Amino acid sequence: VACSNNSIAIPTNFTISVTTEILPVSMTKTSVDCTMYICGDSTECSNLLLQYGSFCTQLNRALTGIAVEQDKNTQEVFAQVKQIYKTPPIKDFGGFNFSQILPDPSKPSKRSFIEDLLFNKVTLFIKQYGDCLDLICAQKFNGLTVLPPLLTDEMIAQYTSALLAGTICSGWTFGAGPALQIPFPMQMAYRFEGIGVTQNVLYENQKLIANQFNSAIGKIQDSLSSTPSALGKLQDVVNQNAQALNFLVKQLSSNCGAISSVLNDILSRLDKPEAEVQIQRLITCRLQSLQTYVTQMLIRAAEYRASANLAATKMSECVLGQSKRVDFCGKGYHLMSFPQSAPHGVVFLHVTYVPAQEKNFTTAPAICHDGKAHFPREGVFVSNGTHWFVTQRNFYEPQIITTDNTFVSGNCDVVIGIVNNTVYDPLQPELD
Amino acid sequence: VACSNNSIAIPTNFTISVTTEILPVSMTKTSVDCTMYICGDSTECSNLLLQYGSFCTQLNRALTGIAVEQDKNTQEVFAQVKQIYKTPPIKDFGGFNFSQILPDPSKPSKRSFIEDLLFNKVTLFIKQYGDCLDLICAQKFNGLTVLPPLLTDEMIAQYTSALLAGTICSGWTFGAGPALQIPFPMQMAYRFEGIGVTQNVLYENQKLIANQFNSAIGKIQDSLSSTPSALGKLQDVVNQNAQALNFLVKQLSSNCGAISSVLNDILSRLDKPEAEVQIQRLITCRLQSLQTYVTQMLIRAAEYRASANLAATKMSECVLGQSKRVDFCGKGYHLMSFPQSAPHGVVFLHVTYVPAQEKNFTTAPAICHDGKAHFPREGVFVSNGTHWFVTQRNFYEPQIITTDNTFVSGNCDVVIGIVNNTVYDPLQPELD
Amino acid sequence: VACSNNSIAIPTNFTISVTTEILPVSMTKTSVDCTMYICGDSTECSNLLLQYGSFCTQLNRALTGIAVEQDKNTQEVFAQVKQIYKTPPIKDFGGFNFSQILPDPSKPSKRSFIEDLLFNKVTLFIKQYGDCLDLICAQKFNGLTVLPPLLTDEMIAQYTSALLAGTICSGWTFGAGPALQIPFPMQMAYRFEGIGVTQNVLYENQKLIANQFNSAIGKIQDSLSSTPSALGKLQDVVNQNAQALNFLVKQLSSNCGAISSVLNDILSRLDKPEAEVQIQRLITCRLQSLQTYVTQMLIRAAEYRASANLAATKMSECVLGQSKRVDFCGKGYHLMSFPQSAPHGVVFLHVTYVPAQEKNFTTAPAICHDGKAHFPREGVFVSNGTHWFVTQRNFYEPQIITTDNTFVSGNCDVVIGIVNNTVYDPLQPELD
Ligand SMILES: *[C@@H]1O[C@H](CO)[C@@H](O[C@@H]2O[C@H](CO)[C@@H](O)[C@H](O)[C@H]2NC(C)=O)[C@H](O)[C@H]1NC(C)=O
Ligand SMILES: *[C@@H]1O[C@H](CO)[C@@H](O[C@@H]2O[C@H](CO)[C@@H](O)[C@H](O)[C@H]2NC(C)=O)[C@H](O)[C@H]1NC(C)=O
Ligand SMILES: *[C@@H]1O[C@H](CO)[C@@H](O[C@@H]2O[C@H](CO)[C@@H](O)[C@H](O)[C@H]2NC(C)=O)[C@H](O)[C@H]1NC(C)=O
Ligand SMILES: *[C@@H]1O[C@H](CO)[C@@H](O[C@@H]2O[C@H](CO)[C@@H](O)[C@H](O)[C@H]2NC(C)=O)[C@H](O)[C@H]1NC(C)=O
Ligand SMILES: *[C@@H]1O[C@H](CO)[C@@H](O[C@@H]2O[C@H](CO)[C@@H](O)[C@H](O)[C@H]2NC(C)=O)[C@H](O)[C@H]1NC(C)=O
Ligand SMILES: *[C@@H]1O[C@H](CO)[C@@H](O[C@@H]2O[C@H](CO)[C@@H](O)[C@H](O)[C@H]2NC(C)=O)[C@H](O)[C@H]1NC(C)=O
Ligand SMILES: *[C@@H]1O[C@H](CO)[C@@H](O[C@@H]2O[C@H](CO)[C@@H](O)[C@H](O)[C@H]2NC(C)=O)[C@H](O)[C@H]1NC(C)=O
Ligand SMILES: *[C@@H]1O[C@H](CO)[C@@H](O[C@@H]2O[C@H](CO)[C@@H](O)[C@H](O)[C@H]2NC(C)=O)[C@H](O)[C@H]1NC(C)=O
Ligand SMILES: *[C@@H]1O[C@H](CO)[C@@H](O[C@@H]2O[C@H](CO)[C@@H](O)[C@H](O)[C@H]2NC(C)=O)[C@H](O)[C@H]1NC(C)=O
Ligand SMILES: *[C@@H]1O[C@H](CO)[C@@H](O[C@@H]2O[C@H](CO)[C@@H](O)[C@H](O)[C@H]2NC(C)=O)[C@H](O)[C@H]1NC(C)=O
Ligand SMILES: *[C@@H]1O[C@H](CO)[C@@H](O[C@@H]2O[C@H](CO)[C@@H](O)[C@H](O)[C@H]2NC(C)=O)[C@H](O)[C@H]1NC(C)=O
Ligand SMILES: *[C@@H]1O[C@H](CO)[C@@H](O[C@@H]2O[C@H](CO)[C@@H](O)[C@H](O)[C@H]2NC(C)=O)[C@H](O)[C@H]1NC(C)=O
Ligand SMILES: *[C@@H]1O[C@H](CO)[C@@H](O)[C@H](O)[C@H]1NC(C)=O
Ligand SMILES: *[C@@H]1O[C@H](CO)[C@@H](O)[C@H](O)[C@H]1NC(C)=O
Ligand SMILES: *[C@@H]1O[C@H](CO)[C@@H](O)[C@H](O)[C@H]1NC(C)=O
Ligand SMILES: *[C@@H]1O[C@H](CO)[C@@H](O)[C@H](O)[C@H]1NC(C)=O
Ligand SMILES: *[C@@H]1O[C@H](CO)[C@@H](O)[C@H](O)[C@H]1NC(C)=O
Ligand SMILES: *[C@@H]1O[C@H](CO)[C@@H](O)[C@H](O)[C@H]1NC(C)=O
Repeated sequence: VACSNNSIAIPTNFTISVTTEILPVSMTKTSVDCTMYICGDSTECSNLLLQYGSFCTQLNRALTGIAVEQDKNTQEVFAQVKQIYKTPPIKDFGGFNFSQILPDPSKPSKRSFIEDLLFNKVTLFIKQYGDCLDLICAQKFNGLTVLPPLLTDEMIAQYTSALLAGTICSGWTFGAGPALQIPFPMQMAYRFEGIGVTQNVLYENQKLIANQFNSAIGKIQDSLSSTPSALGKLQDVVNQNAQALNFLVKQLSSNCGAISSVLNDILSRLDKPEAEVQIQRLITCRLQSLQTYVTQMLIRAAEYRASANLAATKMSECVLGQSKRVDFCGKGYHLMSFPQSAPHGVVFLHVTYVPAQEKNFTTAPAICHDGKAHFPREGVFVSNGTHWFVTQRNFYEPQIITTDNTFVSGNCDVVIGIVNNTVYDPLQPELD
Repeated sequence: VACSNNSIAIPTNFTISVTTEILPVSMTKTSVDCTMYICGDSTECSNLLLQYGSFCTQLNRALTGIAVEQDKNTQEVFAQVKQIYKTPPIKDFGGFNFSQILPDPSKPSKRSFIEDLLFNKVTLFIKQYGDCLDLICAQKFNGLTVLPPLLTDEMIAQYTSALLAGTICSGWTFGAGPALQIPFPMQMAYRFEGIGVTQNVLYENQKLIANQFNSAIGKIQDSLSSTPSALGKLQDVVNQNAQALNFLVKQLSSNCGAISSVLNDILSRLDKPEAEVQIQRLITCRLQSLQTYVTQMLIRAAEYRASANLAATKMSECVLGQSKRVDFCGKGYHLMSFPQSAPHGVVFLHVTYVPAQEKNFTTAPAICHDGKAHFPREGVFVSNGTHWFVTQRNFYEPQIITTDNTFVSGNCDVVIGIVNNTVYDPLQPELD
Repeated sequence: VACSNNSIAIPTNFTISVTTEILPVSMTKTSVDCTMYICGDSTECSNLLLQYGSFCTQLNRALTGIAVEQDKNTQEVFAQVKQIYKTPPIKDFGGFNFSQILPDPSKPSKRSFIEDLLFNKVTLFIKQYGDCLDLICAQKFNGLTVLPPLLTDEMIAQYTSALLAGTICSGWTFGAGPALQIPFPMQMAYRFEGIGVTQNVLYENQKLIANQFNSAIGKIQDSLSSTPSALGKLQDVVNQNAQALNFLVKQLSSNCGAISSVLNDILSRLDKPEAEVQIQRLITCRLQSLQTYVTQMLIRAAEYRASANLAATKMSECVLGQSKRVDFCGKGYHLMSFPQSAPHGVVFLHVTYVPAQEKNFTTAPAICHDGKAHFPREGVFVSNGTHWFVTQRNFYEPQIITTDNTFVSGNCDVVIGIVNNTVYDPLQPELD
C-alpha cells in the first residue's frame, strides 16, 4: 500500500456498481403426525403409544410452531407497506432504465424479468405430495404433509412491486410518512450528497451515470445465468430440508433390534406377549428418530429466523432509506437498493458509488495567511504543482482557497505543518 | 402513489407520535434436580441411576447455565448506568408532562403510573412453589424448584428511574461521559435538527409540540388497557414456560412400557431381578423426558439471549442517543425514547416525528442566474405559482433564493432541467 | 445528577481512552467417527449397528457441518482485505507510537507485542492427540479426532497486519475502494470533526493527544497481565469444549444396565443370544450419549456463529470506518479501532474521545437583536458572566456572536427564553 508523510491521493473519476445479495427468509412448512407416523394406523401400536404419555403432543406442537413462524418471517420481511403502489405508463426517469426490475404484465404471476430468472434457477419428496393432491395423501406419505403459505407468490410479488414503485417515485419518504413524489434525478442528487459527494456531480454527469447504471443492471443477468451467484444459499434450503425428510422415511425400514421393520409381520406369527415387546422396541426407535428430526428442524428454524430478521433490517435500512453502515448494503458507498422476490427468500440489488482513477497531490493541514491559521470548511488542501486548492475528499474538483472556504483558528505558530499562502477575499474587489 | 417528472410534494405540518415496543429480556430461573426427579429418593433407583454415568450431571449443568444467563441478560439491558439519579421536586420542562413515566412515591415499589399498568396486566405451578415457601418444597414438587433473581423489581425500577432522570435533565451526554445539565427545550432543539428539521420550528411551535406530546402519552394508557398491545410477547413467556413444566409433571404418571408409574408398586409384589428391569425401563423414559425438556429450554434460552441483546442495543442507541437507523426506534423520525420496566422484560416508548399535511409544488434541479448554475446549499427549489423559493425538505418554510443560500457550479448549458431566475445578492443594497 | 432550567454544562478539556473488547470467532474443529466410537472395531457390534439405520450418518454429518462452519467464521471476520499490505521502515505518524500493535519480525509468527501477550495468556485431551501425531491416533482416542484449520496463525496474522497497515496509512478508503494515502494527523482531524469536534482542536493539541494515546496503549499491557480482562471469554471456549469431550470419554465406562462396559467381556463367557442383547443395550446408551454431545455442540456452534457475525460487523463498522452507533465500538465517542489476533478469537482496541473537566454557564435558546430572533448556526449560546458567546457543544471554545454564526428566523415576540443582546456585523467596519 502507498503510505505518506506529506501527500495525499484523490479520486478523479468514479463508477457505479450493482451487486447482488441473497438471503433466505423461510422454508417449506411441513408437519409430521406422530401417532400415524409411528403406528401406521395399527391398533396394537396406537394403544401401546398412549402408555408413553405426551411425547407426540410435544413433537407435534414443536413442528406446528415452526410452521407458524415461517409465515411470520415472510410478512416481516415483505409486508412493510400497507398500500399497493403502481408505476405510470410513462417511464421518464432521466435515462434510468428499470425495465428489468419492474413487473412485466405478459409474464406469469406478473413477475419482472430478473425475478423470472431467479424462479427458473432454483430447483424445487415434496413434489410427490404436491402431485397426489389432504388425509388421503397423508395415508400414503406416512403422516408427512406439506402446508401452503399464507402469502402466495403473487401476493409477495405485489408487495415487492409496491416497494419498488414507492422507492422510484417517492424515494424513502413513504417509509416514514406519506409518499411525497419527487423526480428520480433529484432523489439521486440527495443520495450523492449523502455520501459526501456534492450534488453538482450528478447533474453535470447525469448521462454518464445513467449509462453506467443501465449497463450495471444488464450484467446482472449474466452473473445469474453463468454461475450459482449465491443461489446456493437458496438451493441449500431445499436440499437440506429434502434430505431431512428422506432420513425419516429411511428410518421406517430399520429394525433397531426389533424382529422386523413391519408392524404387520411383528403381529403375525408371534404370540401377543412378545409382539408387545417387539412393537414397544420399534416404537422407541421410531420415536427417537422423530425426536432427532424435530431437534434438527428447531435449530434450522432458528437460523432462518435470524436470516429473516436480517432481511427485514436490510429492507428498512437499505431499501427504505440510506445506510451509513460500512459494507452493510454492499461494498462502496450506498446509494440505493432494489428488492426482488425469489423462491424461499429475498434478493437485494445494491447500487453503490465506487472511486476509480486517482492522482497524487501534495497536502497541508492548514494555510497561514497573515499570522493566522486558516482551516478548510470542507475538504482538503492540495497542491497541483505551484498552486494550492481546496477540494472535496471524494472527488477531485479543485477550487480557489477563499475566506468563504475556510475558517480562522489560532495563529501560525501553533500548527506543525502549516504552509504560507494567500487566501482570496471576494469582497475587496467590490469595494475597489 | 403519486409520481412526477417536474413536481414535488412538501409537508406543511407535522405531528408527534409515541409508540410502544415490548421486548422479553429474561425468564423465570428454574432448576431440576435430576436424581430426585427420576428416583423420588428411592434407594433402588438411586443405585440403578449411577450405572448410567454422568447424564444427570450434564443435565443439571445445562439448566444451571441457563439460570445464570438470565441474570446476565437482565443486567446487560438495565444496568448501563453506574450512578443512581433523581429528579428535582421542580417539574419545569417547558410544558412537557412526564408524570406518567416518572416514579410515584405513593405507589408500591415506587413505580410510575404506566409501569403499574404493565405489572397489573401480565398474569404470572410456579405460584404453588412460591406459596409453600427450600428442600422441603423440592420434596413435594418432584425436584422442580424456582430460584430468585439477583436484581429484584425495586432494583430494576431504580435503574430505570436513573436512566429517565439522566435522559430528561442531561440528554445523552451521561451515556458517553459526565452528565451535563441542559434545559429540556434545548435538548429537543438539537434532536429536531438531528432529523433535518431546523431548530426554529421547535421554539416557534413549542406550545403545540408540548401539547401533542402530552396527549400522545395519555393515549398509551388506553392502548394498554384496551388490548394486549404486544403484551402477549410477555404473557407467552409465562405460558410457554409453565406448560413445559407441566409436561415434566405429567410424564411422571406414564408407564412407557413399565409395569406401573410408581416405584413403590414396582418394588412391591415383584421379585428383585425383575423389579430392576422395570425400574431401569422407567428410568430410561423419565431421563428421556427430562432430556426433551432441557433441550427445549436450551433453545428458548437462546431466543431470550438474542432478544436481550437487542433490548440492550435499543437502550444504547434509542435511549442513550439518537438513532439514524430506519424503523429501528419506531416509525417516523426518531427524537427520544423513554424506557419502562415490565414483568420479565422491558418496554420502550418511542417518540417520533411524522409529517402531516402536504402540498404540491413545481420544482427544478438548479437556477440559472447569469450564465452560471446555482445549486441549493440546503433544501430544494420550489415554485408557489409565479415565484421561486428555496426550502428545507421536511417542512415547507419558503425563503428567498439568495447568494447565501446557493453555490455556483458549472454553467447553464450543462444542467438539463435548469430554470432561468434571479438570485438575490444581499450586499449590493449596502454599497448602493 | 445536575438538572437545570436556565443553565448548561460544557466540557473544557478531554482525554483519550483505549478499551479492549474480546470476541470469540471459532472453536477447535473436532469430529467423532460414530461407528468406531460405539463399537471399538468389534465385529459383533458393527453388524448390530446397521440394524439401527442412519443415525451414525446423521451424527457424522452434523459434526462435519460444524467443523466446516468454523473456517467460514474465521475467514468472514479476518479475510476482508484481498491485498497484503506492509508498513514502511519510516515511522513518521506525528508522534503516534504503534510499536506495540505492529508486527515484530524478531518474534515467532511475526506477531506484535500485544498479540504475543494474548497468545501466552490463553491456556490450550486435545494436546494428547496433538502429541500422538491420522487413523493410528483415532484407534487410541476412541474415534475422537482433531482437524487443522484452513487458516493458520501466520495467515491470520498476515490479514491482521494488512488491515493495520491499511488503517494507519490510508484510513478507511481502502475498505470502500483503492487505498488512498493520507498523513495520520489528517486522518485524525477528519475523525474529530466526525464526532462534532472542530478539527482545529487536534492540530492545536496534537502533542498532548499523541502523548495521551501512547500512554493509553502502554496501559493495555498492565490490564492484560494483571487480570483476565475478558480473557475468560476465550478461556471458556477451551474449557467448555474440553469437558464436553471428557463427557464422551467417561460414558464409555458406563454400563447403562448392561452386564459390563467392555464389549470383549460381554462377548466372553456369555452365549450369543444374550450377548446380542447386552451389546444392543450398550449401543443404545452409547448412541444416546453421542446424541447428547452432538446436540450440545450444535447449540454452541450457533452461539459462535452469532459471535463471529458480530465480530465481522465490528471489523467493517469500527475498524474500516467510523461508527455513529452509541457504545457499539466502546464507551465515549468513536475515533479509531485497531484489531489484534488471538487464540480462537479477535481482540479490538477501541480508541474513543471522552470529555473531562467541565464548567457551568448561563444559557439561552435565542438572541434578540433588533426585533428579530437569531439562532446559532452551530453550537449553543452561553454567558461567562456579563458577556454572551457562541460555542461548540463538545468543547468550550467561546466565540463572538456574529451574523456569520447565526441565522434569523421569526421575531422576538415568539421565542419564550429569548435574550436581548448585540450581534456583531463584520462588514460594517469595512464600509466605515
Ligand atoms: C470516467 O470513466 C468513464 C467510464 O466509466 C469514462 O467514460 C468512457 O469514456 C470513453 C472514452 O475515453 C468512451 O469510449 C466510453 O464509452 C465512456 N463510457 C461511458 C459509460 O460513457 C469517462 O470519460 C471517464 N472520465 C474521466 C474524467 O476520466
Ligand atoms: C430499457 O432496456 C430494455 C432492455 O434492453 C430495452 O428493450 C430492448 O430494446 C431493443 C431495441 O428496440 C430491442 O431490440 C430488445 O429486444 C429489447 N429488449 C427487451 C427485453 O425487450 C428498452 O428499449 C430500454 N428502454 C429505454 C427507454 O431505454
Ligand atoms: C497548478 O494550477 C495552476 C492554476 O490552475 C496551473 O496554471 C494554469 O495552467 C493553465 C493551462 O493548463 C493555464 O491556462 C492557466 O492560465 C494557468 N494559470 C496560472 C495562474 O498560471 C498550473 O499549470 C498547475 N500546475 C501543474 C503542474 O499543472
Ligand atoms: C511565513 O511568513 C512569515 C512572515 O510573515 C515567515 O516568518 C519570518 O521568517 C523570516 C526568515 O525568512 C524571519 O527573518 C522573520 O523574522 C520571520 N517573521 C516572523 C513574524 O516570524 C515564515 O518563516 C514563513 N513560513 C514559511 C514556511 O515560509
Ligand atoms: C397543524 O396540526 C395541528 C394539530 O395536530 C393544528 O393544531 C390544532 O388546530 C385546531 C384549529 O384548527 C385546534 O382546534 C386544535 O386544538 C389544535 N391542536 C392542538 C394540539 O393544539 C395546527 O393548527 C396545524 N397547523 C397548521 C399550519 O396546519
Ligand atoms: C401532568 O399530567 C397529570 C395527569 O393528567 C396531571 O394530573 C391531573 O390533574 C388534574 C387537575 O388537577 C386532576 O383532576 C387529575 O386527577 C390529575 N391526574 C392524576 C393522575 O393525578 C398534572 O396536573 C399535569 N401536570 C402539569 C404541570 O400539567
Ligand atoms: C407566490 O409567491 C409570491 C410571493 O410571496 C406571492 O405573492 C405575494 O402574495 C401576497 C398575498 O398573499 C402579497 O401580500 C405579496 O405582496 C405578494 N408578493 C409579490 C411579490 O407579489 C404569490 O401570490 C404566490 N403565488 C400564489 C399562487 O400564491
Ligand atoms: C435563459 O436566458 C438565456 C439568455 O441569457 C436564454 O438564451 C437565449 O435565448 C434566445 C431565444 O429566446 C436566443 O436568441 C439567444 O441567443 C440565447 N442566448 C444565449 C446566450 O444562449 C435562454 O434560452 C433562457 N432559458 C430559458 C429556459 O428561458
Ligand atoms: C487537560 O488535561 C491534560 C491531562 O490529561 C493536561 O495535561 C497535563 O498537564 C499537567 C500540568 O497541569 C502536566 O503535569 C501533565 O504532564 C500533562 N499531561 C500530559 C499527558 O501532557 C492539560 O494541561 C489539561 N488542559 C486544560 C486546559 O485543562
Ligand atoms: C515507541 O514505544 C516503544 C516502547 O516503549 C519505545 O521503545 C523503548 O525505548 C526505550 C528507550 O530507548 C527503551 O529503553 C525500551 O526498552 C524500548 N522498549 C521496547 C519494547 O523496545 C520506542 O522507542 C518508541 N518509539 C518512539 C518513536 O517513540
Ligand atoms: C466574560 O467575557 C468577557 C469578555 O471576554 C470578560 O472580560 C475580559 O476579561 C479579560 C481578562 O480576563 C480582559 O483582558 C478583557 O479586556 C475583558 N474584555 C472585556 C470586553 O471586558 C469577562 O471577564 C468574562 N466574565 C468573567 C466573570 O470572567
Ligand atoms: C428587549 O428590547 C426591547 C426594546 O427593543 C424591549 O421592549 C420594550 O420594553 C419597554 C419596557 O422596558 C417597553 O416600554 C417598550 O414599549 C418595549 N418595546 C417594544 C417594541 O416592545 C424588551 O423588553 C427587551 N427585552 C428584554 C428581555 O430586555
Ligand atoms: C515529512 O517528514 C519530515 C521528516 O523527514 C518532517 O520534518 C515533515 O514535517 C513531514 N511533513 C509533514 C507535512 O509533516
Ligand atoms: C502515488 O505515489 C506512490 C508512491 O509513493 C505510487 O506507488 C502511486 O502509484 C502514485 N499514484 C499515482 C496516481 O501516481
Ligand atoms: C417533463 O417531461 C418532458 C417530456 O414530456 C421533458 O421534456 C421535461 O424535461 C421533463 N421535466 C423535467 C423537469 O425534467
Ligand atoms: C398532487 O398531485 C397528485 C396528482 O399528480 C394528486 O393525486 C395529489 O393529491 C396532489 N397533492 C396535493 C396536496 O394536492
Ligand atoms: C426558569 O424558571 C422560571 C420559573 O421559575 C421561568 O419563568 C423561566 O423562564 C425559566 N428560565 C428559562 C430560560 O426558561
Ligand atoms: C454546576 O451546578 C451544579 C448545581 O446546580 C453543581 O452540582 C455542579 O457541581 C456545578 N458544576 C460546576 C463545574 O461548577
